[PDB]
Amino acid sequence: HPLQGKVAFVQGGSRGIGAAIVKRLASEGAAVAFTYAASADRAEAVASAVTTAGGKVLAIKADSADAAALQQAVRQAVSHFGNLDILVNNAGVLTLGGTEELALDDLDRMLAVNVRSVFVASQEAARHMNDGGRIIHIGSTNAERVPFGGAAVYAMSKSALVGLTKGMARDLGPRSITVNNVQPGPVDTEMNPDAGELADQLKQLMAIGRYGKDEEIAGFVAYLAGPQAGYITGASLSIDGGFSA
Amino acid sequence: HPLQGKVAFVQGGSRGIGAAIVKRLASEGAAVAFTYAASADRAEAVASAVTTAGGKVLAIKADSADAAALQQAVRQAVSHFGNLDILVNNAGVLTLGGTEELALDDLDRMLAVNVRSVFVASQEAARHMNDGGRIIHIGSTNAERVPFGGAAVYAMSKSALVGLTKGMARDLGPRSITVNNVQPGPVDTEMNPDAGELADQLKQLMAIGRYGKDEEIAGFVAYLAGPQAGYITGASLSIDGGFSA
Amino acid sequence: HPLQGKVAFVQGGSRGIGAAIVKRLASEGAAVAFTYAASAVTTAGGKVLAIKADSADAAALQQAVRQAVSHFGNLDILVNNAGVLTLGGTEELALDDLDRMLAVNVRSVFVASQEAARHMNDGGRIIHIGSTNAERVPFGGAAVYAMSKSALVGLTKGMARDLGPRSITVNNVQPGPVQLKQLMAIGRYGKDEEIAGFVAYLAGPQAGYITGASLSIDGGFSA
Amino acid sequence: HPLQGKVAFVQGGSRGIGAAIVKRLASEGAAVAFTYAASAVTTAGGKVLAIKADSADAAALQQAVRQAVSHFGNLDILVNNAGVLTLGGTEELALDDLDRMLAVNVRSVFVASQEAARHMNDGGRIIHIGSTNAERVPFGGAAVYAMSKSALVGLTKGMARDLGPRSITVNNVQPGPVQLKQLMAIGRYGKDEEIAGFVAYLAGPQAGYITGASLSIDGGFSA
Ligand SMILES: NC(=O)c1ccc[n+]([C@@H]2O[C@H](COP(=O)([O-])OP(=O)(O)OC[C@H]3O[C@@H](n4cnc5c(N)ncnc54)[C@H](OP(=O)(O)O)[C@@H]3O)[C@@H](O)[C@H]2O)c1
Ligand SMILES: NC(=O)c1ccc[n+]([C@@H]2O[C@H](COP(=O)([O-])OP(=O)(O)OC[C@H]3O[C@@H](n4cnc5c(N)ncnc54)[C@H](OP(=O)(O)O)[C@@H]3O)[C@@H](O)[C@H]2O)c1
Repeated sequence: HPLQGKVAFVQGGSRGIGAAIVKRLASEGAAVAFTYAASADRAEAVASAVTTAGGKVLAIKADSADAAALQQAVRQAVSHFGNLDILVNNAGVLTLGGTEELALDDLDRMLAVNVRSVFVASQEAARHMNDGGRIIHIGSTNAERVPFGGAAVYAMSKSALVGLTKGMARDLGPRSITVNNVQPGPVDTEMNPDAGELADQLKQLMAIGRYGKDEEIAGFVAYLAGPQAGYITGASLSIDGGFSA
Repeated sequence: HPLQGKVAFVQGGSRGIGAAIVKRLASEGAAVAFTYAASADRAEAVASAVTTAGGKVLAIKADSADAAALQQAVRQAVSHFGNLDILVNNAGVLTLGGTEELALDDLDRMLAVNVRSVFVASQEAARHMNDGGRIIHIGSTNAERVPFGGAAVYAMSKSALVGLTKGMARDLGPRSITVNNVQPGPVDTEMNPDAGELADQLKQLMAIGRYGKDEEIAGFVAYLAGPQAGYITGASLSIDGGFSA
Repeated sequence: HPLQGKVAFVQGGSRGIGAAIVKRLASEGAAVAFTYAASAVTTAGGKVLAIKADSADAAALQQAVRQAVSHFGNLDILVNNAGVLTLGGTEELALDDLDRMLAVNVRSVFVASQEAARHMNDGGRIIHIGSTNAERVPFGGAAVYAMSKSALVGLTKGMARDLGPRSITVNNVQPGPVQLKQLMAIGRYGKDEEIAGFVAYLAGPQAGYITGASLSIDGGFSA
Repeated sequence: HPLQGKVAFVQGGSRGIGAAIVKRLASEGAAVAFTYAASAVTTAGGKVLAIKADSADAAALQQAVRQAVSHFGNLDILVNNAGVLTLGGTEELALDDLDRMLAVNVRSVFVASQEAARHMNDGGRIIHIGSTNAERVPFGGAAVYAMSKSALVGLTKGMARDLGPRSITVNNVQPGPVQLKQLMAIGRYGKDEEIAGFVAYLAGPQAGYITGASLSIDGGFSA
């Protein structure tokens, strides 16, 4: 239990990678607060995986596009569990569209969730975080390799986290708080399943030749959130089966 | 006159690097349309440097924070000069603030100008651009090196252009349109003068030991906008006196 | 003990980060052979073998790998931790120091990696120990050292492609320090054990999806 | 003729990109010495000197630089364009091909750069010709080539620090090609003249503020 007595906040915790990160942090001993936007039933099942195995959880309905709601969620977590040790920013939106075609709505909405809300949550968490804490952003290997058309705005929104991570590391390093950007490649989830022509296309660009599992992203996040990782900061850390080699 | 007969649009053309880029493009033969937000007198002086030396210019008042106004400006340019060959996105806002302190207003406003409006202008220009065109974003060496606190949001907004540039290059490469991100280091302007303690601090991080000149950034932009640069695309290209070495 | 049944080879394992790596991998149940600088030492019933080999000597490295495999069977893990740092300006550095840094920091990395890959199980791990000087070189005197460490970026990327069909991962761990303090975001040096913890994470069963990556553990030196 | 009065040395100047570089620098008014592979050729009244030297031979490179300086005075510009590409998997590459790629692509870059820097004017330019394979290695067989070219990243960064007090810039131009087509954003190969145009821009009076940079000219191969 390397996270015994720690408090973690996970933005986007109810499905896919987020759900795996909540369960893993809780299995190492952290109390976990997490946000969800879409499904109370998915959130309940995550919360039950935490407690059936003896961990402490708080599920919070909060739309990551709304600045006020996110800051409110972080304060609710703090009232519930005390000051945060760990923040994981896992909210993320994807719309495909060419430069000439993408709707201005769709732009605004990737910026809101993938960028704005990462800063918004980081700022409120930082105001209620213990020294020696950990902020982990979940980015994308598309910050580094964009092999096809249609991903301009999504890649932009994920490459934004590179500079964010560097400058946050400088800001919070005097408090011994680490800040890192985890950059996954394709991960097998319901909305991006390891099945079909697109997945084969993507697997051809990878050195490993399978999609990543949620548990593997979770494992890396947990390592970074842990007592062994106090010297890793400002880094963008690829976990992508060699997609970006 | 390597740009004879070309048409260029410069977002933020009335002062500093933007003014130097307008004059240089026009000196190589391009017709230049440029936007300004602040000062009609600065815009008039740029427009006069273009025409006194025999070039063609259109100055457009347009706030880069306003999506509609920017798209309108690009269409006004097109009505005036015909289809664009060259777009330069040089709008840029800077507020210093720590992660824990930065006002949410100030966040929203760097995102609006440094990120959103770069895409907005690129999209409208692309819809009215000739094959074999050129899109040049003006980023920052702070995408790569953030040596002090207080720059988290500014660095984020400039590292955003890395992924934007990569995915735009993929989108527009079939049309033989190049897309590149020029990343300057400190450049001597009125609001960031090469004088005082801050400049000395910054010069100590540089291999060259002076600030860059507007004309030097302009020279590089013009090279990239030219007939020799059709094979440079998707790149983030540092011009920073070794700030990021 | 997630490495029970596994075999590791550590190029440069007798002091500092190397020693910490050997100690951590052995504590997780690995058998470990390591080089330091034909002679070797071990313990009856123990699973740690110390082999004297200079990392500039191709023959001695290749032999060391083969001795490891003789004792323990195919490798699962290789860690390349040999390293030489000589400061010198471009105008002044002796060609002998150039050649030493190239031999140890670059050549021997490829030599060990090839020999290990000829005797490694599918699902294996190769971890190079690079440096944050590959990305940020803030002072003079480091040109050839930085060169030698930035070489590992390209190597890691191409080796990950080569070996990915065998499910072998290949990663480059880039430490910072283990005048500079103004550059460090967290205001201390790294501990050998910290570097070792990251190596052991990558060497283990949870890291099969991390490959081709250069991964910085440098207190924010390169931010 | 922005290089009138200037002196350039081009390591590997007899064919393709090297030839185009020599041709462009001379057209801008530079005196140009170049190597190709003690013998040399020139024209009476001309300012282009062709010197036979193998880039793996330290002595011959150092001599070539000194011959250039004998003819033309201190250098203003050096372009390092020698290059060897041998394909081979990690498990199979011959150590001789490793050593050849290390000698030519890495060692000789440092050797020429040091000798040039001992005989160069303040305000000078050093341009290494690297490869986009430093950043993206999409297929197997390129590990050692990629290694050799990613080495230039660190070298460029440290040399720019070393030489910045003398106002000498140091940059690494990374070409892509001059199966792959699916990787290219613009759908053609680059022309030798294009690479040369970029080199000449960096070599010139407008580029004094570009230093330490790795600058990609690769049709979007690495995007
Ligand atoms: N292939 C991949 O799956 C892959 C690759 C690279 C990077 N990533 C990154 O990994 C992260 C997690 O995505 P995933 O792959 O597990 O995708 P997913 O299963 O489709 O779920 C996306 C996650 O983001 C949350 N989210 C999105 N918009 C939100 C909003 N407005 N408010 C609150 N939460 C919101 C979702 O919660 P609700 O459903 O409750 O709204 C959900 O937990 C994202 O940042 C993503 O870009 C994923
Ligand atoms: N040290 C440096 O100077 C430096 C270093 C790295 C990167 N850069 C980048 O270079 C670019 C140019 O800046 P500069 O250094 O020449 O700075 P500057 O002299 O202070 O001017 C900033 C430019 O951005 C324009 N701008 C800002 N907000 C705008 C808005 N809402 N609408 C329209 N135009 C707007 C300005 O036009 P108006 O005044 O008419 O509003 C002006 O031309 C920016 O993207 C900047 O981040 C500069």
